[PDB]
Amino acid sequence: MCLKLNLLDHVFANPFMNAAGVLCSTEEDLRCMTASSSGALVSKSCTSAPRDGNPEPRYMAFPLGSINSMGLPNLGFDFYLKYASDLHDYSKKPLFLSISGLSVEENVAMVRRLAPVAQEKGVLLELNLSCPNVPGKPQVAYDFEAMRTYLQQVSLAYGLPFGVKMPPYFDIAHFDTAAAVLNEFPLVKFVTCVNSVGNGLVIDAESESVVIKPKQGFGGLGGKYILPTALANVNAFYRRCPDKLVFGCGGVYSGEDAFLHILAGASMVQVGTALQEEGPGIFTRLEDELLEIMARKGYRTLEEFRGRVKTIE
Amino acid sequence: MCLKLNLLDHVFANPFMNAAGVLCSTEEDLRCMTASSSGALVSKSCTSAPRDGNPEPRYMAFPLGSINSMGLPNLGFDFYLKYASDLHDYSKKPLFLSISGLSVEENVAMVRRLAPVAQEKGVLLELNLSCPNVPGKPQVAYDFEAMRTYLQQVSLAYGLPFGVKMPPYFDIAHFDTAAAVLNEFPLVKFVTCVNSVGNGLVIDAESESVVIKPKQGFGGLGGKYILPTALANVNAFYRRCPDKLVFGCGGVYSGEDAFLHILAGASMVQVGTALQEEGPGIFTRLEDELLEIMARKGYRTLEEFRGRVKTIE
Ligand SMILES: Cc1cc2nc3c(=O)[nH]c(=O)nc-3n(C[C@H](O)[C@H](O)[C@H](O)COP(=O)(O)O)c2cc1C
Ligand SMILES: Cc1cc2nc3c(=O)[nH]c(=O)nc-3n(C[C@H](O)[C@H](O)[C@H](O)COP(=O)(O)O)c2cc1C
Ligand SMILES: COC(=O)c1ccc(CCCCc2c(C(=O)O)[nH]c(=O)[nH]c2=O)cc1
Ligand SMILES: COC(=O)c1ccc(CCCCc2c(C(=O)O)[nH]c(=O)[nH]c2=O)cc1
Ligand SMILES: C[As](C)(=O)[O-]
Ligand SMILES: C[As](C)(=O)[O-]
Repeated sequence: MCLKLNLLDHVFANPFMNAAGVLCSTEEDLRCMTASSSGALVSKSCTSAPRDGNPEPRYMAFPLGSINSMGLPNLGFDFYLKYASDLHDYSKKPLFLSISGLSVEENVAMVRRLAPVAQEKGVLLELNLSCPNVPGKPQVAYDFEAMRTYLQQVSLAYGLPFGVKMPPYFDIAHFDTAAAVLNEFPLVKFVTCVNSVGNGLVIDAESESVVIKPKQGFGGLGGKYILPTALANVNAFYRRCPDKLVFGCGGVYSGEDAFLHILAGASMVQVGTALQEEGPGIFTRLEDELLEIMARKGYRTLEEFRGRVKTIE
Repeated sequence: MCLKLNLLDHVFANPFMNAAGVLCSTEEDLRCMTASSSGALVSKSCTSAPRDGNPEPRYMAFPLGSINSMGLPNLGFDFYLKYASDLHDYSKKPLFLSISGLSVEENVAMVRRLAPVAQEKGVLLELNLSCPNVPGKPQVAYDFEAMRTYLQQVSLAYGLPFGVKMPPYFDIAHFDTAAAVLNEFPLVKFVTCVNSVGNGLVIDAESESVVIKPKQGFGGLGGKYILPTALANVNAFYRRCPDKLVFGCGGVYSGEDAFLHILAGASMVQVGTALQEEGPGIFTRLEDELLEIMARKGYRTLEEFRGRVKTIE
């Protein structure tokens, strides 16, 4: 049994990939992800200029998950574009580039430059609809009229199929609104649910201290903490966006967790915290575990159960 | 060494109490909570009329926490008012009464009738704002205009100090806006952070099914999943509402978890999922555990560390 699959006019050996920001910032990291058994990779979200990001410590992990306030450290867009255009071996697996400009204009400028590389090489865009704190203003995907604007301007500037990285929502009216926004854009062909659960706070009892330096310890949560949140977002968007793909991200440590994401609707399954903690060897384990659950159940393909979570009545 | 607190013109033996909805629906439940070692109790959120709530199964628990869509089952306001007015033994501990009307008028009608019993008997109101208003709109506390309306109307109708049960927020701009709304209302004397993390989805891998019946499996999350979210919300409101008390709720299973809440700013500490799972014996364990951490650290009272979480630099 193999798990190869066909999305966005690309072929994938399996549905696994890193989550943006994990093992993907440097050329070393991208080559390591390309050498792994993952089905695809995605670059660190980028800005027009290089950034050092926030002061350390800015990531910590724990048995139930991680917290981070990285601050968008990256090598800058020119580097990731060069990686895409000149360095990546597309014979090995597909590449996604994540962009997270600090304004709409910065994102439009990056997308106009990516477009011909996308056409020439097939690199795929993941637009990160997360943002820095601006007092008096929520992140873009939490401001639905702002989100509609970004997406209008990117669609126009880019002109090619792309995807969007979403934060979690917690309210069914918000699912309805967000998905309606996304469905106004036919070039949005995948939706990645979810980014980290925003602005949690981990405290060390012995030291009586927060554990990350930025933002008085507040940071985004990943890992075990967030799996039901992630599943809920995957399935909410799966149900609301039938003409799009949904990529699942959040809380995947095992092939069973990936199974759950696929049952909820996921096409690709992205691995953040667990990959950060275990390293790239995780991909062979995930694939073996997923194939074992499939075999036990009699499933021969991912399509047999994608989106097929059962409700009661 | 001492767990006593004196706040809101009451004396509490210790900071622990049930979270609303857990072990508090029936007279039997309320008598059980009263007979426990908890420092206080709160009643099930009520409506004007009795409700059967949602179809079962509607609550499930797992190693990392719980999911529920109970649908507000309760015996109705008159019952809880009678319990406050005639049945509760206030010499044992303080009582809070939670109200969760399905419109602002229903809340007004309840608090006008509660007011005299509050004044005579000293029952304390906790107004649930994580609660539907118009379907297709967000819950009340995710709609800042609705929230302001609810608070203006309840403040006028009730005329006495009360508190509010808040959902978690995930964006700094929402912390800022929410707290600013609360700080418009001087009668809001305590803020309970947090209600369950909304619209999670737990899926059973073996059965391939969601585990609760209502809402196609979507429900609010409690327990280990939500502790860093809870701590963040306690701390954020602690910092932003210096003239109010913050009560902590979410992910408390141990004295250590409680100590973390208290470091974050909690006065009272509410126990939901863990109490549902363990039963009321949990309160003696929590008290002993908290006192053991205080002894190791040399703390003699709760005020010596409440709000004293350290940040880096
Ligand atoms: C250290 C770190 C850095 C991240 N950087 C980014 C980023 O650059 N872009 C992004 O879209 N998400 C970023 N994320 C979010 C992850 O892609 C992912 O959405 C989140 O961690 C949840 O998945 P998990 O439970 O597997 O960790 C980052 C996460 C971590 C832990
Ligand atoms: C079965 C159940 C019923 C609940 N009912 C209510 C309620 O009536 N009113 C309310 O404010 N919160 C209610 N909640 C939320 C809890 O009060 C609490 O905010 C949440 O469970 C998080 O705390 P925990 O992590 O200790 O479970 C309920 C939670 C559970 C599990
Ligand atoms: C808080 O300090 C800041 O300057 C700052 C904080 C956050 C940002 C935006 C981060 C977007 C990239 C990202 C990161 C990250 O780089 O911090 N972490 C995540 O969990 N998800 C993400 O999408 C930009 C600046
Ligand atoms: C989902 O179907 C319904 O009919 C319905 C669902 C929910 C409500 C509001 C519930 C408020 C009480 C409450 C409950 C609850 O009783 O379901 N559960 C929580 O975790 N926190 C709460 O604050 C009212 C009706
Ligand atoms: C593996 As690294 C510090 O470039 O994310
Ligand atoms: C997946 As079967 C063949 O057990 O319904």
